[PDB]
Amino acid sequence: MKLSLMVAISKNGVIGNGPDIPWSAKGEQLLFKAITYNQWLLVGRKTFESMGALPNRKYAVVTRSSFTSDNENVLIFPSIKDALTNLKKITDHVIVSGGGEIYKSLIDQVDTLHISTIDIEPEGDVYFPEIPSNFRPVFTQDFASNINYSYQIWQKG
Amino acid sequence: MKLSLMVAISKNGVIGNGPDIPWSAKGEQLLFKAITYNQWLLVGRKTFESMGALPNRKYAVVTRSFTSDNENVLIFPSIKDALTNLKKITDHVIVSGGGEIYKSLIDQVDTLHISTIDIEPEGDVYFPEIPSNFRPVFTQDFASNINYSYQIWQKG
Ligand SMILES: NC(=O)c1ccc[n+]([C@@H]2O[C@H](COP(=O)([O-])OP(=O)(O)OC[C@H]3O[C@@H](n4cnc5c(N)ncnc54)[C@H](OP(=O)(O)O)[C@@H]3O)[C@@H](O)[C@H]2O)c1
Ligand SMILES: NC(=O)c1ccc[n+]([C@@H]2O[C@H](COP(=O)([O-])OP(=O)(O)OC[C@H]3O[C@@H](n4cnc5c(N)ncnc54)[C@H](OP(=O)(O)O)[C@@H]3O)[C@@H](O)[C@H]2O)c1
Ligand SMILES: CCc1nc(N)nc(N)c1C#C[C@H](C)c1cc(-c2ccc(C(N)=O)cc2)ccc1Cl
Ligand SMILES: CCc1nc(N)nc(N)c1C#C[C@H](C)c1cc(-c2ccc(C(N)=O)cc2)ccc1Cl
Ligand SMILES: [Ca+2]
Repeated sequence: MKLSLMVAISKNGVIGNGPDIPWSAKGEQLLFKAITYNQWLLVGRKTFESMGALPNRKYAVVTRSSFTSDNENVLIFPSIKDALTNLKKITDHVIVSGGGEIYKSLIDQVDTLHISTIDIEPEGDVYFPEIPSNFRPVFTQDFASNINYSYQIWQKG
Repeated sequence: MKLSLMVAISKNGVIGNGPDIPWSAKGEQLLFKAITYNQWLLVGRKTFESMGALPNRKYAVVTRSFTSDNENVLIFPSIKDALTNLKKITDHVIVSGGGEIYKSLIDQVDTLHISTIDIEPEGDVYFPEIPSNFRPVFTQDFASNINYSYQIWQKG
């Protein structure tokens, strides 16, 4: 099973401010929608609650509490180990989709990074982890918008 | 200025049937929307007539005849003139079809965005051979009503 990771990181490293993404870069959300269409997303419970079960995605959510959801496209796991064990029986690809805790847990395990660098320095208290030295960018594209952003794909090895 | 190219190719090589793309692969259009957002698109006149001036894109349309009063659409008399003028205002253009424009520009583009669509349709518009100096650098498969696979190639 392949693990991808997709995130939008502002220029000071902030990805979140409490429950919010502290910016709106019009058009960048299209990248996220396109890459996650009909994919399995691995998300922390906090991010899952902020995003909801958007249509045409499948969600593996990790929680330490009794969190539940009766949506048939949502599977809830009590650990990341259990999530990954179960996911590899049912899919060949999972996209790690946040938030800070889940990114920090799994950054050393993922194969492909989708990073949109957002041209803003917002307030916030959630940051992206350091990127292991063995990742290299293989694709870059710049976008002008209300907040500019640059989309880069990194490959491991 | 860098040139990209974006296309969806069916399993038997068809990209069009007259003025239409002969499939509807739910989800694949999201890739096209995402990569072209606020970009300059170079398109042939026939493709521009089939797609129209969709919001949040800028169009360089080539014709030997045809006009548009849309402020986001530029009409050029040649691909050469389109490229000469685009380099004055942007560092990136996306070649977005159709068959004639792909054939004329494939040897000049730096990055390919190719979605392979799992259907074998009828049609009469095709895509050129990928030049041998291109290498795939990213691939992802999608299951949908018609499956599709997305691949980015870089010129080396
Ligand atoms: N691209 C972006 O910019 C982007 C992408 C995603 C989200 N975000 C932001 O990131 C923030 C949320 O990130 P976050 O770090 O605070 O929380 P998070 O990673 O989304 O979720 C944290 C929660 O997941 C559960 N969890 C974490 N590790 C676990 C483990 N090993 N086993 C079992 N459960 C585990 C716990 O849920 P329980 O509390 O239920 O036990 C934890 O409280 C938001 O601001 C959000 O907007 C930004
Ligand atoms: N991803 C996909 O599957 C995809 C993407 C886009 C398009 N398509 C398909 O491709 C088909 C259209 O392709 P096509 O080859 O027939 O037409 P096209 O490439 O879209 O346009 C051809 C016309 O562009 C003008 N032109 C071509 N070369 C020129 C040059 N060097 N200088 C000035 N003008 C030039 C001419 O316009 P005038 O006749 O006005 O002189 C020509 O008739 C449609 O089926 C469309 O659906 C498929
Ligand atoms: C577009 C932001 C982004 N960009 C990149 N590059 N990577 C990422 N991981 C994310 C993200 C995220 C979290 C998961 C999220 C997403 C959403 C959400 C809701 C609706 C839409 C839509 N199009 O309607 C889009 C996104 C809401 C809250 C959160 Cl917390
Ligand atoms: C999505 C298909 C695709 N995929 C990839 N990978 N590459 C490509 N170049 C294309 C294409 C195309 C031509 C240019 C086109 C596009 C459209 C059109 C109109 C509206 C929307 C929308 N807003 O949903 C989307 C597409 C209509 C006719 C044509 Cl002839
Ligand atoms: Ca020409």
